[PDB]
Amino acid sequence: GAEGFHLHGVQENSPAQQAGLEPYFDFIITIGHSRLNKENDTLKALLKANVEKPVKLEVFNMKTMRVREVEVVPSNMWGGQGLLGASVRFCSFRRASEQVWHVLDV
Repeated sequence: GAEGFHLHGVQENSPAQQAGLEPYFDFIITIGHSRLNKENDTLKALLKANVEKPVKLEVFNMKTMRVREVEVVPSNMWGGQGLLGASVRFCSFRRASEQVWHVLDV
């Protein structure tokens, strides 16, 4: 049901990595006072708006099944691509959960 931005990969030395974002088990649901429950450019916009500035995310961890507040500093100077330094996909929580549940090593 409840929609958000599934985290897909965290570039090295990123603002994402420095804040402790988990490449697949974290689900971003808030930035500032903006609930990320619609597929628009709100995430990008508020990252842009808060460049080199501390901004609070709410993030749902799929191992521990609960929400924390992560402080991130979006930035240009870290070296790689993007202000956060992470890949994300907008989806229902249901879909992001099932795509991490039953992975198999072979």
